[PDB]
Amino acid sequence: TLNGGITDMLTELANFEKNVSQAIHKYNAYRKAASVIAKYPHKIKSGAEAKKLPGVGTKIAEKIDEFLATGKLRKLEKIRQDDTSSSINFLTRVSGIGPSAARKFVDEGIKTLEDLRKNEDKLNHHQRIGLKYFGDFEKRIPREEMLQMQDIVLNEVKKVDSEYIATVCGSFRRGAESSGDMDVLLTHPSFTSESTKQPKLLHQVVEQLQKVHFITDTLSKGETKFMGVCQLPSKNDEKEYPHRRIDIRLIPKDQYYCGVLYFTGSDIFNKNMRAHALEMGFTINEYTIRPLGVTGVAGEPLPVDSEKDIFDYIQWKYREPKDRSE
DNA sequence: CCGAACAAGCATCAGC
DNA sequence: GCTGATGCTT
DNA sequence: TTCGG
Ligand SMILES: Nc1nc2c(ncn2[C@H]2C[C@H](O)[C@@H](COP(=O)(O)OP(=O)(O)[C@H](F)P(=O)(O)O)O2)c(=O)[nH]1
Ligand SMILES: [Cl-]
Ligand SMILES: [Cl-]
Ligand SMILES: [Cl-]
Ligand SMILES: [Mg+2]
Ligand code: NA
Ligand code: NA
Ligand code: NA
Repeated sequence: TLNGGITDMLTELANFEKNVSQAIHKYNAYRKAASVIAKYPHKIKSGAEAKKLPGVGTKIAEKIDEFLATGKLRKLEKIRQDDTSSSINFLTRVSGIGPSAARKFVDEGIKTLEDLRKNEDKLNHHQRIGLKYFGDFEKRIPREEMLQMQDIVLNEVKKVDSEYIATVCGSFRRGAESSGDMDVLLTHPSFTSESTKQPKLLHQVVEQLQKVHFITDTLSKGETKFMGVCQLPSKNDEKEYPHRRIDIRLIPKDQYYCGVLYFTGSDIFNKNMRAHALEMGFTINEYTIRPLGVTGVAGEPLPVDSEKDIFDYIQWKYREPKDRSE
């Protein structure tokens, strides 16, 4: 982390604009700049040097000059002093509490972890579970635990139906030594873009992982997206593992390669890649890549039989998962 | 100077 | 009930 | 907040 000081500052700024200002474009601006600086292979010596990077403009450049001279940013130090900003920012760290609910809670004087705990009746289901495991969800997952969780998920999915295919994606598939959560892509041959032959395809998997006490809680759940909580089982007299966020996405089997591209990320990589696709004349989502007309209407899906087909279409060299950690 | 800035599933609410 | 917009999250 | 045209 050559420029860890600068990238923390920018991330803290991005969080401020998102949670407090509700200014999504400033937030994306700071996050993109933090990501382009994180991969820049030199120790930045001036904001002018940084401004050579795309995504670093005038305003971020002078902020980087301030930080390099003084080690601090006055704007951030003030935001830290402000109670309402500190409280809104804190509350948004509970899963299911966003900037709107956080500001509304603060209006009602709900302002701290203890405030939340004494007001659970005021939370929806998701927020209640986010508060429940608030400490656990901020711990990272060593890759060695991701490997145990993977082995549980793939083996339980195998017992439901041998034709399911479960792929762990996210930072794990990018080779990260620790992950914030576990992301599981699910396919089954009965579910394609053309037909859904079996019902409750995701349900059955959720139910099987609940019954072996791997999945502990549910945050949200539909026919194709499960968001919930899991916990590794511990040995006799060992202390429990933390609970962990798990996301499961059932994708049409014929659309796996778009699905695994989407779910491997990163989120910023996805944004950068889908943006460039537009410039090249395509739109990419988790299902398809399609040409755009002159009007701006998506045409029919183009054929895809590997991740790299998608890169080819928009004329990018293939980048292995490991190199998509923007 | 001005428009664009990735794409979408689920929970929840308002309005009919 | 349904539709559509918003919040929140991936 | 930054970029491209
Ligand atoms: N197009 C688009 N895709 C998004 C977005 N947010 C998450 N994704 C994608 C890609 C992720 O890696 C993936 C999982 O979402 P994630 O929040 O688990 O991200 P991640 O890459 O796994 C993190 F590094 P970690 O989980 O380890 O803290 O889903 C988004 O805003 N737009
Ligand atoms: Cl904005
Ligand atoms: Cl600072
Ligand atoms: Cl599509
Ligand atoms: Mg993840
Ligand atoms: Na720049
Ligand atoms: Na939150
Ligand atoms: Na996730």
